[PDB]
Amino acid sequence: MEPTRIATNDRLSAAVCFDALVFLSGQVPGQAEDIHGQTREVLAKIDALLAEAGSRKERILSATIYLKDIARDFAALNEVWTQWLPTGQAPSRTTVQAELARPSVLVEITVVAARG
Amino acid sequence: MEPTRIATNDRLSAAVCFDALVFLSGQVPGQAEDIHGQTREVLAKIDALLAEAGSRKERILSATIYLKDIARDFAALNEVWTQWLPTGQAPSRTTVQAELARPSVLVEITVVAARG
Amino acid sequence: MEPTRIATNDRLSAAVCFDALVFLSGQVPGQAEDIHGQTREVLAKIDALLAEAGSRKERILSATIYLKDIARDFAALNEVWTQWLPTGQAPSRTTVQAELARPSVLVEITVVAARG
Repeated sequence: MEPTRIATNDRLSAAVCFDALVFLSGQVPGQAEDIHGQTREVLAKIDALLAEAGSRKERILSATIYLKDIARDFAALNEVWTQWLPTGQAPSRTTVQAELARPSVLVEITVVAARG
Repeated sequence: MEPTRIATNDRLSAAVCFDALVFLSGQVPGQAEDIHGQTREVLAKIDALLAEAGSRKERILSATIYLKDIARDFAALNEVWTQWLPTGQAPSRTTVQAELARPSVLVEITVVAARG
Repeated sequence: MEPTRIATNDRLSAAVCFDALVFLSGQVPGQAEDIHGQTREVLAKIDALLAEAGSRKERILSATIYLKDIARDFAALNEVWTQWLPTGQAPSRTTVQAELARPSVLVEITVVAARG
């Protein structure tokens, strides 16, 4: 009946759960400066949040992927993304260009998933 | 079983409800020209639509926030956003740069929420 | 209990279904080079995926519409979109500017819908 929250601050909660759905905040990279490293860090953050929320990679429903420079970084994004995904179990996805809150951020990914 | 709609025109419905979920159209500002005023107006429009749809601020699940100029306006957006939110009950959120349908629009916010 | 998938490749599934919800990957045009033709092709692809997933146009819940050039193409997008929609049954929607994965792609649309 009530949404529950994980890692709440004044602006956002890292995850919000409602019934069988998990809504994740857009995840941004860690300390990597390169597109490959940043995508790894974003996806690692998503996997931990899925775990915390009672979900898993195999239960992702949708991912919107934002790239600062889609022409430059789409191939690198796809390389890391396809290796990270569980085989044969890819989610719905949309990949578009958008600047993120800091100019050094090259990639940000927003996930909705199903509770297990 | 059926989705229901609020404020339907030829292009969109301001809100679409399905079971316990409320999907809002991206809300744009009123008459304000400044980022603070425009964010206030967007958020006021969202709160009325939540009320109409049987939801409330405390039941927002996700918000995607689009800023015309994220470097310039992120801090002002966060100031108004954090004051508008119910304390300790922030939703999942993603903030990215995108031009909106009119060049004078600085901010647009798309919300999904839970029916009460 | 389990999400099911339609048209899965190494990067994405064209549709992911979970309970009464259908999540579509962002759909891109076919061979058209013009905005009118491309929007027709995107929307035709969405309608087939809705059919495959047990949904229909009348059960769309949300659409995010991405335009490469929102100032240039918003009016053409709206013309094709409003004619494609079932009368009086428009979904929630958000339209923003974003470059897509290829520079020749002018429009991409991401839909969530309700199973019938």
